[PDB]
Amino acid sequence: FDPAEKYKMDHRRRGIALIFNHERFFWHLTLPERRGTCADRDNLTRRFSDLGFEVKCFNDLKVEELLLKIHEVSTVSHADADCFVCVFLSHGEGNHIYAYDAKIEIQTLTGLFKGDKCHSLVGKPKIFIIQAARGNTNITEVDAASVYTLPAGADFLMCYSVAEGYYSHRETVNGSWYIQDLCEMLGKYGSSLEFTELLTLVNRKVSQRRKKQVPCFASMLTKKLHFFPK
Amino acid sequence: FDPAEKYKMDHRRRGIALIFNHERFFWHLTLPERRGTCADRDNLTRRFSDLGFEVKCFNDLKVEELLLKIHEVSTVSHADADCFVCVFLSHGEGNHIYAYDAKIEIQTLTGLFKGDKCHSLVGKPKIFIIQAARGNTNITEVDAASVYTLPAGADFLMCYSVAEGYYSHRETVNGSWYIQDLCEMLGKYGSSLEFTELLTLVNRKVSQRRVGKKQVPCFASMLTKKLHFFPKS
Repeated sequence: FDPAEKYKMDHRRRGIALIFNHERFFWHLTLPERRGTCADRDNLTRRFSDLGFEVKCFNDLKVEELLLKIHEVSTVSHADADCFVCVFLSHGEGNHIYAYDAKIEIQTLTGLFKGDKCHSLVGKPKIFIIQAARGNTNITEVDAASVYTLPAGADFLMCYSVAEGYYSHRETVNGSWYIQDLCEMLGKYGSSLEFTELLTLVNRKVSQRRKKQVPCFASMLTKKLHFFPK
Repeated sequence: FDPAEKYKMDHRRRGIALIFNHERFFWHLTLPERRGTCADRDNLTRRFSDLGFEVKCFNDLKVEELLLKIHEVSTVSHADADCFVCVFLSHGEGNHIYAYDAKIEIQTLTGLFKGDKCHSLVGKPKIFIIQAARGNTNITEVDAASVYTLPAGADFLMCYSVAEGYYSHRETVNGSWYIQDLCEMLGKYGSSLEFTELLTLVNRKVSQRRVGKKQVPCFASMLTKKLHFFPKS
């Protein structure tokens, strides 16, 4: 037994980074447009590519398209990948996020990646980053925390933009406070720091911008996680 | 801005470690006793004293008694302490935990320590540790997970014995797997390693015991600096 063990991160590829960007919604869903969410999308895809990830963005899928896509990635072989990143940029409530047209419960999504129905990912980090609250040239919009900040399973790392009782801020040009600080830290420390250290650094950054916003992460990781180049 | 900034842990005292131990309950509650919770209580209490905490254990308090104690603490000054620690060992459902006689919402207890109601702690780590799940020689009991693993506010670290979809194990003589292991890591590394680093080691040790269903622990961190318990001695 060794206190400094790391996840094996020397497979051939680093892995897929899925990004579900949601800016607009069915009309009858009566949800606000999330202006500035593109800032985030592109930001993250820059930051994640730099780390070696194959980034795949999807904007405004309806539930069925979204379900089809995430099942399509959960059945390919992740045998020669390091880990798996998945990102949601939407509105949400309780334990649902919104596609363009309806809500899906998060656990049906993350569930596709437990050891059960994805053997190639066992023993590997699975990172879910949720930027999802409840609403509602550069302006600062404020949504209320609403998505319950909970986990998902062995070797998962749930990353929440804002916890219960706080508020998530989003600038209409620059993007979400939390995605900005996350990307800025990935910019500087992605390649050196242990991923959760980095996440505590984002905790300090966001909570220091002047209704506080205070992020949160839930870790069920069994090892230290670095993204050393390659 | 420093990436290796730590919490200031050089105060006069390390702080207080509350422990609420619940072994039995009022009988019109129809809850199993928690045989073994005593080793848990006693194990935690050795280790947290070794780290310099003033441990304070209470057994089987009632809702009214429990609220008293805990307000009592939230109000005494903490300006000369590093951090605060709370442990709950008991039964729980949802975002509720059980005293002797009735459940309590977990957030009236934690929210008692948010900046606005306890400024002596603002800026300092607040750690809550929760062994709580739903209950049915050295027999080994198996509870289903029930308490919502969710955080509180700034500078809080929430620690859960078990996360949704898994089961908490308790050995009648030995104690809870979760505590058993956490105490072992605190033993070997508590004074060296960073606490979340140590927490993730327990995640590994725990998710690797068998006997036919898994236990997987969970911590939710809203800490903003690194957290160490370097010896003061």
